[PDB]
Amino acid sequence: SLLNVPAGKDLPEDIYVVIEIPANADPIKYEIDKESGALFVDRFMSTAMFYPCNYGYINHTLSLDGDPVNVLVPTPYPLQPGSVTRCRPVGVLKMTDEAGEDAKLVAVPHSKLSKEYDHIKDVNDLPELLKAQIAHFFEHYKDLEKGKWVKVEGWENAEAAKAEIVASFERAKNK
Amino acid sequence: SLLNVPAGKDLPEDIYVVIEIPANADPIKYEIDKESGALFVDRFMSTAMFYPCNYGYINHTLSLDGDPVNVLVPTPYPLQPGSVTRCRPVGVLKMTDEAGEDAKLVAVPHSKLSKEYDHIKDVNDLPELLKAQIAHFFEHYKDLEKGKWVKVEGWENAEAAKAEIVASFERAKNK
Amino acid sequence: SLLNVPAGKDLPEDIYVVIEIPANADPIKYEIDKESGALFVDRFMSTAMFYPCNYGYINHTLSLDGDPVNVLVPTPYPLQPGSVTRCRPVGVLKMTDEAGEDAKLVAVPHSKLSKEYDHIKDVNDLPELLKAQIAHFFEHYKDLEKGKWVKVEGWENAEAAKAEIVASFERAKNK
Amino acid sequence: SLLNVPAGKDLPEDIYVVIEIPANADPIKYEIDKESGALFVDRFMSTAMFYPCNYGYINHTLSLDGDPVNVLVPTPYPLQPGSVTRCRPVGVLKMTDEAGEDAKLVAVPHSKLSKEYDHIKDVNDLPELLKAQIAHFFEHYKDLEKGKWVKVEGWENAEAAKAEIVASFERAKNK
Amino acid sequence: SLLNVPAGKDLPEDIYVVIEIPANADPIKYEIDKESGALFVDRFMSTAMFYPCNYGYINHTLSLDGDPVNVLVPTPYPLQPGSVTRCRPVGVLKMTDEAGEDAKLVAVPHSKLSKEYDHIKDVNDLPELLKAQIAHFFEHYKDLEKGKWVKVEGWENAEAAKAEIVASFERAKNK
Amino acid sequence: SLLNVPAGKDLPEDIYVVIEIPANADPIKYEIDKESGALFVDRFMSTAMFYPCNYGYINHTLSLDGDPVNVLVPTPYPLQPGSVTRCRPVGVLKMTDEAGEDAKLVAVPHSKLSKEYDHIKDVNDLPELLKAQIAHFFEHYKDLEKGKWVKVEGWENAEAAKAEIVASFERAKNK
Repeated sequence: SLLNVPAGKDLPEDIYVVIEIPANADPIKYEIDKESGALFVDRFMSTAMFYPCNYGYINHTLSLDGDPVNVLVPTPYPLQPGSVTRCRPVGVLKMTDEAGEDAKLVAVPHSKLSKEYDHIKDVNDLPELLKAQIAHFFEHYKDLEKGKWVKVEGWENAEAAKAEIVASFERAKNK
Repeated sequence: SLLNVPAGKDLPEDIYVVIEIPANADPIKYEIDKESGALFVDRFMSTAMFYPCNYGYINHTLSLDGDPVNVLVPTPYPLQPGSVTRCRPVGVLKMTDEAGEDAKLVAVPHSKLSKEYDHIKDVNDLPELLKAQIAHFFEHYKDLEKGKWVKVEGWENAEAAKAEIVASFERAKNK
Repeated sequence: SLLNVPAGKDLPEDIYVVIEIPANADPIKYEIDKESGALFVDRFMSTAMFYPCNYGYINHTLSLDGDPVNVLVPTPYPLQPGSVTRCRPVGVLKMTDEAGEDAKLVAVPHSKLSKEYDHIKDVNDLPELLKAQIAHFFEHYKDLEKGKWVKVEGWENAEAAKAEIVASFERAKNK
Repeated sequence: SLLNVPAGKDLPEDIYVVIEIPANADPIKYEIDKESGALFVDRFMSTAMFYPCNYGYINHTLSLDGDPVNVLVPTPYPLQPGSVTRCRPVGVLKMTDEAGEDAKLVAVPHSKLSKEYDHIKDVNDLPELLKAQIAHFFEHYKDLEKGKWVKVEGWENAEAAKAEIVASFERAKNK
Repeated sequence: SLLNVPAGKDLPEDIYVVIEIPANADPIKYEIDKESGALFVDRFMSTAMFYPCNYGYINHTLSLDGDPVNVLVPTPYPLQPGSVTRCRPVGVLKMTDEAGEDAKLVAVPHSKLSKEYDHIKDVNDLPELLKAQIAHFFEHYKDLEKGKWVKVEGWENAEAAKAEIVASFERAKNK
Repeated sequence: SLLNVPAGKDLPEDIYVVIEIPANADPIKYEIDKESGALFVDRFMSTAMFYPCNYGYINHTLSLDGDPVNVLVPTPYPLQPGSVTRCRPVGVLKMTDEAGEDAKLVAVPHSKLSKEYDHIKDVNDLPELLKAQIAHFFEHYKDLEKGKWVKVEGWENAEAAKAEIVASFERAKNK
C-alpha cells in the first residue's frame, strides 16, 4: 500500500521517496493516481531520450500544482518501481510548462543506505555533468509533443527544497 | 490498489487496462488474483517464445471464463507491470483451450497517450505481421505442456470487442 | 495487496513465496515493510555481485529475527518483484550476522508451475554448483560494509525447513 | 575481416551496410578507423539520449567528412555490431557539424531480409515519427559538448542518396 | 581475425566453435560469409521466438548446405559473438529446410572451461527440456516465412556428429 | 582487423586499449589469442559476480604472464567488445594467480573522449569505492574454482604502470 507509506522519518531533512520511474527508463511518463495508489501511463514521449535518474514522489504531500512533490534521486543502480527510498533533499530544479508550476526536487540516498553521497550537502555539490544532463532532459523530452513544452529556470539550494517539503506536507496534512 | 482502478473512463470505447505481463517478457504466465490483488505465477512455459506485446486485464469485469477480460496492448515501449493504460478497443482474438473459452481483446493506447495508433480503428487496421505474430504465439507457446493446448479461431472486429466489454462489465456490476 | 496473500495452500509442504528481489538483480537489498506492504531499500551493497536466484518471503510468518521467513527460489527465468510463487520447501541455509539469526529457506517451484524440479526433494538434491554459488554470495556480498558481516553455517534438510515454516506461521497466527 | 566486404551487390540501388552502433545504444559515438578496420571510441556524449536506429557505413566509400558513407538502418530488432546488412537507400538527412559535411543516408533492409519495408521506396514513405526522432536526436545529442554542434538542413530523396553513394564510392577508388 | 582459428585442437573429439548468435537472441538469422569471414544478416523472422542457446560454426569446414558446420552450444551465460569456445560434440539434430540438408550439431563446453558438462557424453545425457526446446524452436521459427519450412527428422548420437565434422573438414580441405 | 591497431599514440602516456569484456558482464573470463587475434573463452566462473568495469588489452605488448598487458577502464557506459579506446594509464593492481604474474593496469579515457576523468592523474585520485570493488572482485571471482586463486598485493602508481607498458612493449618487439 503505497498510500500508507510515511512522508519521512524526520521531515524535511529525512524523507521517503516512492519510486515511479527507474533511472535509464524509456520515455514513458507515469504518474501516481492517489485514488487507487496505482501508476497510470501519462504519455509515451516521441523523443529518443531516457530518464537520467530515478523519479518518484513524497507520499502525503500536496504540491500547489495538485500532485505530490516529485523528486529526482540518483543511485548506484536503478531502483524498482514502487520501492521506497530513504533520502536527504539537496536542491530543486525550478521549471514551468504550459500548465504552470513544474519544479522537481533532487535528493540523495540517506547515509544508512549508502555512504557515497555523504559529501553532497547542497545542489552545488552534485556533479556538474549530472545537473546539465537532468536539466537538458527536462528541457527536451517533450520537444516533439504538440502544444507542450518545458522551460527550465534554474537550480535552488537545499533550504529552498526543505521549505517546499514542509509547506507541501502541511498543505495536505491540514487539508 | 489495482482493485480500486476503474474499468474505464467511458466504457466501452474508452477503457483502462492494468498490465500484468510486459511486451517481450519471458514465457512465464502470470494471473491476477482478485482476492489479494496480487499477481501469481501460473506456469513457466517450456517453449522459447516471448510475449509479442503487453498483456493485462480490465478491472471490474467478469468474463464468462471466470477471470476479468484479458487484453493485448501493443506499445512503443514495454509497460511496467501493474501500471494502468488508457486504451481504445479494436478487436478480439477468438481462441479456446482444454478448459473452454479463451478469447483475448486487442486494444491500442488512447490518443491522449500517443498519436501513433489514431488510424487503427479496427482489427483489420493492425499490421498484418503483428496479428500473425500474436496468433502464432498463442497457438504455440503451450506446445510442450502435456494435456494443454490452444486452438486459435480467428479475429473479430471492434464491435465484437465492445459487446464483450459491456457484457462483462455488467456481469460483475449486477452480480 | 501483498498483505492479503495466504502463507500457503497446505503448509508447510505447499507454500506461497512473495518475491522481493529477482534472480540476477543488482546488489540492492530490499525489505518488505509489513506496515505498508511496500518494499523499502535497505542498502546498496558496494560489492560487484548479483543475486544468484529469486528472494522473497512467506506472508503471515514471524521469524524469531522479527521479519517474515525469507526464501531463496531458483527459477527458469527471473520473477517479477511482488509476484506470488507456489513452492515446495527443500532446505535451509543457516547463517548469522552481527544482528543475530539470519537463516534463509530454499524452495523450488511447485509441480503445477513447472516439472523441472520434481526430482529435487531435499537440499542434497540441488546442484552442487548452485548451493556453492548461493553460500558464497551471502558470505561475501556485505564484505565492503563496515561493521557488518555474514557467517554461513551450513545447509539443513527439508524437515528442518518445514519445522521453521510451521513454527513461524504459528508464531504470528497466535500472536 | 570487415574490410573484405563489398560496398554492395549493385550500387547504388543494392548496398551493404556494416553496423557500428545498434539501435537503442547509449550515447557513445564510434568511428571506423579506415587503416585498422577497427572501431574507435570517439566521444562519450553527456546528454541522456539513445541511438534511434542502427548506425553503420558502406565499406569502400569515402565521403567528404573523411569517413566512409554513414547509414541509419531501421530494423525490427537491433543489429549486432560488425554484421553486414543488405539494404536499399531511401533518403539522406543533410547536416553539418563543427567540422563540415555530416550527411547520413537512410536505408531499409532489402526485401530478401524482410518484406516489411518493401513499400518504403522513398524518403516520404518513412514514418513521420521515426524521421522526427532521428532529426531531433542529431540536433541535440551534442548539446552539452563544448564547441560541438549540428545544423540540420533537412531531408532529401533517394536520388540524392544514390548520388552520394556513387560519388563517395568513386572518391575512394580513384585515389 | 576469425579466419585464423583452427577447426579444433583434435578433431573430432576436441573442436573450436566460433559464436555467431548468443543464447536468448532475437529472431534475426545470421550467416557467415566464407569469403569475408563476416557475419551477414540473412533474414528477420516474424515469429516471437528467441535462440534457445548459443549458435556457432566450426571454422575450416563445409557442410552439405554450403556453409561451415553449425553447432548449438549451451552455456551458463550467453557468449559474445565472435568468441571461440572449446567444445566436445555430443549429438546432432537432423533436419532439412526448403533448401536441403540443415543438420545442427550440439556440443558442450570442454572440461577446461567448466566441469558442469563433464557428464554429458552423449545425446541422451542432455536435459530433455533443452532438447525439446531446441527442436520446437527450429520446427517453428520460420512458420510465418512464406516458402520457408523445416522438417525435423530427429536426434542422432555423438558418433553421427563426429562423422559429419570429419567429412565436412575434409570437404573444405580437399577442395 | 584488431591486430592492425597501435599500442598507442604516444607510449606510455597515450595508449589504445582494445576492449575484451564490457563493464557489468557476467563472469565469463575471456583471453586474446595472439596468433588468431581472436577472443577465446577461457573459463566460466561459478561465483555470482560481474565485471566492475571494462577489461581490455594493449595491442603489441607481451606481459610476463604471456598475454598482452591487460587494462581495466572505467566509463560512463559499457563499451562494445573489440572497440579501441584512447586512454591514460593511472595505476596498476599488483596480483599473482596460481600461474604467476597477474597485474592489471587501470587507465582512464583520454580527454578527447570525455573531460570527466581529466582530474584523475594518479591511482590515489580514483574513487575509493571503485578501487575497493575492483580488488574485491579479483580477490574472489575464482573462489569456487579448484586450484585457482588470486593474491592481491596492492595498488601502485602511474609510474609503475607506465614502466610495465614500456617493458612489455619492448618485450614483444625485441622478440
